[PDB]
This record gives sequence, C-alpha cells and structure tokens, in this order.
Amino acid sequence: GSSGSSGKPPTYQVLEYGEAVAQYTFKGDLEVELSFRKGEHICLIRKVNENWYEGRITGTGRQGIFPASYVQVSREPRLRLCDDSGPSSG
Repeated sequence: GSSGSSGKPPTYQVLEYGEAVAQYTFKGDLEVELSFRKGEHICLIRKVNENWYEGRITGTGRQGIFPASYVQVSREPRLRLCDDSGPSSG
C-alpha cells in the first residue's frame, strides 16, 4: 500500500513466488537474455530449470531467463511440476 488507490487487498502472497539474489552482474541483448545488477532482487515467476531461471526486473520492464550460477537461489518457485512423496513434515 504505497498510493491511495488500490484494488487488490493488502496481503503478502509473494511468498509463493521464487526468491533470488544477483551475485554477478550479467549482460544480455536478446529478449531471453535478461540483464540485472548485483544485489537486485529478481522475482522468479516460472523457473525454467535448475540451470536457467526466469523472472523480471520490476521498475524497468526487462524480462527473460538467466544463468543460475550468476544469481543466488534462496526460495525456489512452485508451478506444480512433480509430486514428491512426503518431502517434509513441516
């Protein structure tokens, strides 16, 4: 809630989305190749694979995939890929 007007209710759902931190400054010109600055927080939408991670750079617009080794994975997303048998109790 930054501005006065607001449709969606004030809540924290992002928790679902993935979380990563740029460790190394990447560089790309092609669409698929998304650029980011170290420290920036890329919002993982649909993780492509354990190698390349898809996201977006809120504020600028850029969007695409990028090498993991470059970024830091802390909270992997969830698009209902597989169903593990009792992964964790909680």
